[PDB]
Amino acid sequence: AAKDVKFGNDARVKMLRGVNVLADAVKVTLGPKGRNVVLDKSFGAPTITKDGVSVAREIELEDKFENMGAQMVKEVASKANDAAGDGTTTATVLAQAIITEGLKAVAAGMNPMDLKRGIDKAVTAAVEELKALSVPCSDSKAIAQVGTISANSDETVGKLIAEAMDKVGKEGVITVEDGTGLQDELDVVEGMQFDRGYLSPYFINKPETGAVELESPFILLADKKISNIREMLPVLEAVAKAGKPLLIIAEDVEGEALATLVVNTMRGIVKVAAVKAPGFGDRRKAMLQDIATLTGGTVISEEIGMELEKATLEDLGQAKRVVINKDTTTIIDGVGEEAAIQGRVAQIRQQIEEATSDYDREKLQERVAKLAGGVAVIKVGAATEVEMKEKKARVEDALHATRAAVEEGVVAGGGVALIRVASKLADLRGQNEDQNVGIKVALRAMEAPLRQIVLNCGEEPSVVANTVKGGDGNYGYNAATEEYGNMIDMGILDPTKVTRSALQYAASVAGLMITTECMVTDLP
Amino acid sequence: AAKDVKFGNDARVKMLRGVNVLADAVKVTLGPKGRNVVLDKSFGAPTITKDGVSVAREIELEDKFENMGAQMVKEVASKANDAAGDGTTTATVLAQAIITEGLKAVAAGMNPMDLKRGIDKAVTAAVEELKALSVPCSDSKAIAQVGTISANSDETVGKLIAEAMDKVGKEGVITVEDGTGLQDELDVVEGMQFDRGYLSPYFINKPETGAVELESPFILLADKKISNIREMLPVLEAVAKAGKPLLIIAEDVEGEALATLVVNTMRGIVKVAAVKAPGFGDRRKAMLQDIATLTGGTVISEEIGMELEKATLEDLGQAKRVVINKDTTTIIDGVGEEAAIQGRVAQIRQQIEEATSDYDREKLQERVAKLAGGVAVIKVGAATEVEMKEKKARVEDALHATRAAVEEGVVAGGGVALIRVASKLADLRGQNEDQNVGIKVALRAMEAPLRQIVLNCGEEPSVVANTVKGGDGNYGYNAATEEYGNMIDMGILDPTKVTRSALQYAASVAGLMITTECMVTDLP
Amino acid sequence: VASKANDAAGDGTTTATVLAQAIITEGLKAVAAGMNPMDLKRGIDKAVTAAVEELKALSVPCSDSKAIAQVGTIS
Amino acid sequence: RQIVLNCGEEPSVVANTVKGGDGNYGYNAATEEYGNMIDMGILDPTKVTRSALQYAASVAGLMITTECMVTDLP
Ligand SMILES: [Mg+2]
Repeated sequence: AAKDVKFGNDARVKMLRGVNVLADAVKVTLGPKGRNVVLDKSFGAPTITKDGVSVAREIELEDKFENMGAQMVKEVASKANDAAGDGTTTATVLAQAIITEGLKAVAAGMNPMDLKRGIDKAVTAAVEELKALSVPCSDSKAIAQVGTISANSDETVGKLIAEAMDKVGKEGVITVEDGTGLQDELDVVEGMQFDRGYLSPYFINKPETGAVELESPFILLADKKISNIREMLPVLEAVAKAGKPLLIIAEDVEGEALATLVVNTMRGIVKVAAVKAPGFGDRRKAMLQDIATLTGGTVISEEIGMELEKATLEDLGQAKRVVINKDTTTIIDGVGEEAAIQGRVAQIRQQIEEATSDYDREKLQERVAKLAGGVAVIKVGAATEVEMKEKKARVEDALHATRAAVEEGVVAGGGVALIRVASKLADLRGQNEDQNVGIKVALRAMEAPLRQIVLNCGEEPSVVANTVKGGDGNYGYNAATEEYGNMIDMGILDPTKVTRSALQYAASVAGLMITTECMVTDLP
Repeated sequence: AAKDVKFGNDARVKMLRGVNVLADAVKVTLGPKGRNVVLDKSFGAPTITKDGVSVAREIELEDKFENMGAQMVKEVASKANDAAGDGTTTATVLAQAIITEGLKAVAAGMNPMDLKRGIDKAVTAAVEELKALSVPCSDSKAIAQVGTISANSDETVGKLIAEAMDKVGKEGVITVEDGTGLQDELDVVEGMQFDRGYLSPYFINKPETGAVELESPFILLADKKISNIREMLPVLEAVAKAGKPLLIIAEDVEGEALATLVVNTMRGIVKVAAVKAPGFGDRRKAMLQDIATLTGGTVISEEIGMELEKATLEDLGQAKRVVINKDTTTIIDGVGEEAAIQGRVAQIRQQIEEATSDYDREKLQERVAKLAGGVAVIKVGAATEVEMKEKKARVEDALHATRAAVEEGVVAGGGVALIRVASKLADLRGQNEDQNVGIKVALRAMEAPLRQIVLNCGEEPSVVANTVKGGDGNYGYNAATEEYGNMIDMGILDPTKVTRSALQYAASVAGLMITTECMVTDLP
Repeated sequence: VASKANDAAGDGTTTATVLAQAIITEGLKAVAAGMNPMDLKRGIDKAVTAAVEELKALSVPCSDSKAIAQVGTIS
Repeated sequence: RQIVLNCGEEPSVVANTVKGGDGNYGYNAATEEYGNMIDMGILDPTKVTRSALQYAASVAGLMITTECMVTDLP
């Protein structure tokens, strides 16, 4: 495939437009008073939306290059959200702001390497400043606080989160299910969560969480790499007959059998999903054994001479629900009995006595944790189906912002925090007067979100911005009600994680681009 | 798929043309004196029609964008109809009226956010005003009144509706069947109706109601999610042999089995339809059981160990007719015996005594209602087949307007009611002089329909408009007979629901548009 | 405007321009709101005849050498 | 508002604080500080301030009452 190669300036100009199109389409939706974007949709009527993440997802441009620009900003703004629960649009908005001004600088004939340095300093410094502005959220009161605000003034959401954290801890694995009455319920139950994701996006059966949700599935617990679907066919037949879905948790599932199970749930013959096993090497086999104990399954270890050709249902583990992500598997209510589950904790307990190293310790206590610690399920109740799966949705929104608030606190939500931190470090210097521009570019980039919210509202940016800067702490402008005040008191807050992650992630891709010299791609 | 992105002004201009084309094709048919639109039809001779809903249906433009414009207005105007039984065209005609004027404003350099505010106030205000102009329709007299008017001066249609409501209540489920004599008949019969719709539009066998009509069908009452067509094949074989259609009322029917039954009624091998079960969670299983009792079917609950592989005809329920919509299922004359049906009411009756909550109460009485309350069937009689299925059509038209009148009353039909409410709130102000323009645009929009009817008739708008405005209450101009009078007395009325829905829905989409900043779509 | 400004006082031509660009912008915007432009004018004028009196009232004589130097300098 | 824009600060912030004062309070663009403009010796000759308003208005006025425009083919 012959390529089209672009250099230095051409490269960066293509890049820039690319990014502007992403940013102009996505940024107009930022406020509590964003504008609509109309997103055509093949058959039927277009979609009108104010949700940046929807707008983003659709942007792809004709000009490769331009496209590569826009795809790069998308990539990283999506990670911001990956790590924080939010900011995807903010990250994009800031990303433009740096790229634009930095990219002008390079083109004016200043030094890219220094502009990056400056920006990077300005970020480092403001991330600190954010830590300082940050108001902790630690007690049950504060937990319910950020939950209720994050779930839109609904006090009962705040409560339920507060209560869950209260039962399984601020770590504790907490999930949400569809509710069966009008009543909310909170139950702790045997289960577990581990940091492995689906092996193919095509397993997803609920694309709005971009996640897989299996009901009452059998669980295969194979300790080996699954390559051929041949090994599978006795188990997949017993499963298809019990009319239930199946989770594979093996070392891995590769090429053949993978692309097989994929096209097997594509046409919906047997719904299946597979994820790598937790951990690696020596502590893998122990950790797989744990999930066995949890779901009353049998581990199929090739190191004792058992093939998957010799496995009937009786071997498969079993749980009342399982939910997988991009990068998380969480098993809810495992049928494996307490006679066993406790007995295993008593085994692992003792392994901690015969620990002679510290790394061998935490690794055994993270295991005792996952296992005896449990998973807290919230059932969201409501009057009507619509209400319910809307409330359910907000419950997951808040749970997200709260887990976030716990870790790093909250700060002025309006754009405010970034406006603030930037007026604080407005002495900042570097050594090149090139790094100075770097720092300024970055600083003035940080106004972008506030200026944008205001703009969208149809008020004057410069004016609101200047008066937010005049103040201190979390004094800000609440675009929704047009009143200045203490943004936090007024219930307009972002987790610290999320404003930071936005900024860092914007800065990264902006540096990347200000230091790009070449761009390779396919021929038009 | 690379997109084509258009901003602010461009976007809006494209939208505007898009919406005009829809409106100018559609609006010439509005009056009792509309003009014809010719709608080409592939093989054979074209279609001449005066029916805005037909013209709309055909509108799709080449320029995406422009097309998006038209598609959005169609979307929303069709929901008006969805919620009221009429106004599809009016909603479009008002939609254009705001969009045109508000969109000129934005372009002139006034503030979108305020213009929307203004319009929305003017609407809010006139919706109230409408409630005031509204004359209730409550007693048997009034019911037959709006029925007869709505069925075109035919007093017998008014009667039959009046009589049905009179037997099963202004709520009670009332349907219409083809008549078998020259005589109309009214019968109440064991049956029921619940708020769930077809799972695929391809089930529709009578596209002019956009609805599915099955005759003497067996009913599968499965309590589970149906994924595989494997589970089905014994029951679909017994059903195909009895040469009768089949209704599935299971928790759901998914991907595989769904797209299967779909292509199974496409080539017409077995006519089938499936709809989700009523309600969710705990009260679902009870509610499914009720339909069982009603049709003497057996509920197949996986929670007792019964597969669909073990179900012969003897399990399927049975009713003399069933009709499904976009969003309604209604089961007419269930064979399930009165020994059982009454017994079930006596059971549920008692559950109300052992109610300790209010939500647990209404939920049990909505169940006693649906079941012992029954379904009232009108059979439309006539002399010839043509007459009959034309009369049958007007009977459903009136039934619609009546159900609607009941809920919110009737008002001056001629466009009048809007013309009136508008001349009432002609002081209205906002705060921006921008919002003022908003309110005016909106108000002056409200004349559109009257002006258009008059215009279609080939009389002078300005002049009839001015004289309708000079009057009060429901004095208006009856375009069909060119006489001013009391629109309601003269038999030219619109259910309150329908004039309001039309307005609100046109205002929504206009706001939406006046506040759209970006427009994404595929490349030409 | 710019030309006349200049035959009249040989200064302020940019301001003048700036003002007209401004009356016009705003005025046309109100013609699109559907005001009667002949009235827009009458108002603009009335506004102005008023503003001129106002100016003649703020004016204070410039008659020392210092002030004269300041107008020079600023010009 | 243009004086201020030409310095690359924000016209509506400057105009607002100027508007918030009295008599000859105004913004010294050169020194970027507020104060009394007479004392700072930032004097415009009245006859100019006045002619700029008069002439600008005189034509702008007519201009916004254009409804048709006649001219040559390109
Ligand atoms: Mg000068």
